[PDB]
Amino acid sequence: ATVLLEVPFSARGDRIPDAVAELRTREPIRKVRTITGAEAWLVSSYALCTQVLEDRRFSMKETAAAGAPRLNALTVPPEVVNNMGNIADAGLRKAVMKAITPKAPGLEQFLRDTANSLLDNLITEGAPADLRNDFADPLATALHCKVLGIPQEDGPKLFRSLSIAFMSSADPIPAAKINWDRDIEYMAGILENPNITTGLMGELSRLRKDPAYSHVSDELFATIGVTFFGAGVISTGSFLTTALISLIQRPQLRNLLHEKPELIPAGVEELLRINLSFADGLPRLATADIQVGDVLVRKGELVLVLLEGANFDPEHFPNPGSIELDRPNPTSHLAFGRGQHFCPGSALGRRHAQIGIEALLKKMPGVDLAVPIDQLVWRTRFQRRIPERLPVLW
Ligand code: HEM
Ligand SMILES: O=C1N[C@@H](Cc2ccc(O)cc2)C(=O)N[C@H]1Cc1ccc(O)cc1
Ligand SMILES: [C-]#N
Repeated sequence: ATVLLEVPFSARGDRIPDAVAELRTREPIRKVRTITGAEAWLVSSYALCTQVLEDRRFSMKETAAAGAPRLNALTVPPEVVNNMGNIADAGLRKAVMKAITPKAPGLEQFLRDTANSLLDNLITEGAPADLRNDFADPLATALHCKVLGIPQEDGPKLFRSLSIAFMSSADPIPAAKINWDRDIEYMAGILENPNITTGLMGELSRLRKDPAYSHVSDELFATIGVTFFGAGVISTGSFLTTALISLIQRPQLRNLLHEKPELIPAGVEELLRINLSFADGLPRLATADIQVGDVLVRKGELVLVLLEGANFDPEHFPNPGSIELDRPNPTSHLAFGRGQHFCPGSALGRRHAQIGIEALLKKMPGVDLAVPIDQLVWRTRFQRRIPERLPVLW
């Protein structure tokens, strides 16, 4: 006898398990056990993943309810699971979105300058270099300090909360609350700091004193800073890191993009499609009985939307494992989700990766792994799949 299939399948972000395609073909919605011991429905086909994400009766907010089956333990206050809903209800969605656009004046130039400086420092120190800790993550951290309007020198300490904040744990994490409370206190101080007049926090600081927003709590304003820093930095840094691995292992694509950088956006879009950076399915709690494929999901049950299930589905993306730059449906992947909770940072995340890759290909055209790929150490029990170090030479 065997136990119920357990999720997640593998923390490795450099290859998709063969089990995904078998599940998708045989049982594209099927019962699994999460790290907490709860049962859940794992959805792995494009059609069913999109169905769940487009039906608000599969609720993100309700995953935080006491007594619900859990994918993992909360690392934020339960109300923050509904963060974007709270932002929208406060009338702040448009202002937040405008602050985090990659098109802000001078932003793209700042990111290129930062990428080029990071790379120059690695070249000066000499191979091997660690492209995660000394390139992708610092680039993400610098980008988000600039977007938020906060001092660059405050970035590293905020970043160091993230190895705990984005854990995927069976049990509550005491360090997560320590860091959360401290980071909230930091953002609350930023809102009171007269030097902070630009970026997202500069705009929230002004809206906070605007009578049209007098209802909104200081709690929400500080929470926006902590959450957009954390989600943005973890996702952009982790995506760029694993995209760099995908690129390094494809020297002909690396060369094609180096020779024709105008194809970088189409390349990044395919790297997004094939990306394994999300370590768990996206969770939703059913608020009604809802038929999904062959399964009547029952009110109160947990559903997990496996992004690589959808994104490697051959019925939607023929030859799904291949990077094809001329697909008819190129942004139709689920790397940024779909529906009510579609990523508000999608444009910033695309541009971060495009600029990072453009800079790396110009400065390090001969970039290659400096260790055999199996030697990468994949972080476990975390909400992203990332190598602890990414050693390269050039
Ligand atoms: C390559 C980079 C990124 C990727 C792959 C990514 C991926 C995702 C995905 C898949 C979701 C949907 C979550 C769900 O439906 O449960 C999401 C939502 C979200 N993302 Fe990102 N994201 C990226 C960058 C960013 C950035 C740069 C920011 C902010 C600065 C950000 C902030 C958020 C927030 C706040 C949500 C919740 C939206 C809501 O609940 O309506 N993300 N992201
Ligand atoms: O739970 C949330 N928490 C924050 C994201 C977040 C999670 C942890 C943390 O320490 C900071 C931010 C949110 O904005 N909405 C929700 C949903 C979410 C989760 C992860 C993620 O990457 C994006 C969204
Ligand atoms: C987005 N995290």
